[PDB]
Amino acid sequence: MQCVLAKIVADKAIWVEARKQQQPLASFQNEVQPSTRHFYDALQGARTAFILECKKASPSKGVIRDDFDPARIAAIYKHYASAISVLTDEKYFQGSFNFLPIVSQIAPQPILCKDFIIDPYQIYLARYYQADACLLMLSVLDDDQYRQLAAVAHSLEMGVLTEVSNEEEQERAIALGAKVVGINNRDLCDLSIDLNRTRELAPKLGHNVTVISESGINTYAQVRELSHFANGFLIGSALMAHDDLHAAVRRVLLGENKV
Ligand SMILES: O=C(O)c1ccccc1NC[C@@H](O)[C@H](O)[C@H](O)COP(=O)(O)O
Repeated sequence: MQCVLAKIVADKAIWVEARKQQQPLASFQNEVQPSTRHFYDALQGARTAFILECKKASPSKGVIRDDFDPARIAAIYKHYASAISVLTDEKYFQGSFNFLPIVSQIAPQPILCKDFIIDPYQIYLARYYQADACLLMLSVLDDDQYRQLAAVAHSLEMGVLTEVSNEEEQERAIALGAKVVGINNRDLCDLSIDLNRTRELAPKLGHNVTVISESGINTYAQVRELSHFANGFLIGSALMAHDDLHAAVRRVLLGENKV
């Protein structure tokens, strides 16, 4: 039919309205204080940085965590994460803006709102729920849109994870002087995965640009090999797909449990 990300944005627009009508910016605007946490800093260092994600379901795998509970998840993700990602999209990943606060309190790491942001309202909306940073996608926006949204987040003391999926987007994120570039291994059109994208698009990125490899990381071996190309990883399913969540972090992130 058509790209999956395409369908998603359609619904994201129809979603903000059904909520902009309900909870307009004015009904909370000048009441959202900047973020008292630093996303950008949290990902700095020579040590592999981890962005653990709380996700319940996805277009690619359906329902992942049959028994979701953003409370118990952050209770574990907090002992290891550099940052914690939270899908705030209900229709596709069964996420919810309320999960953000639920975590920002149980976990001290900067919270990242993982959603398809196409409206400044959304940024204002997440900051309201304690979202310490947001995700802007160069495959869903264009320079002007990005600058706009980029400026907005940088107003509320919020970090910006810039997602690139190809060389053109990479070159763009560079021209835009993006500070944290997330390279997505998943082709959001057909939902196919290729970890070489990380290998391909990171070498050029130069310093003062933290590279985060996102999606498809299933094993520790992959973490270890790809740590040669990226500064960090954003891992969702490899963790959410297991009941014993702590044992999962040991296997996948620490190459523990002796495999
Ligand atoms: O994961 C999906 O199936 C999907 C589908 C369409 C659009 C975006 C998608 N992923 C959202 C994205 O934020 C992913 O959750 C993270 O990059 C982590 O993925 P994971 O480690 O779970 O493979």
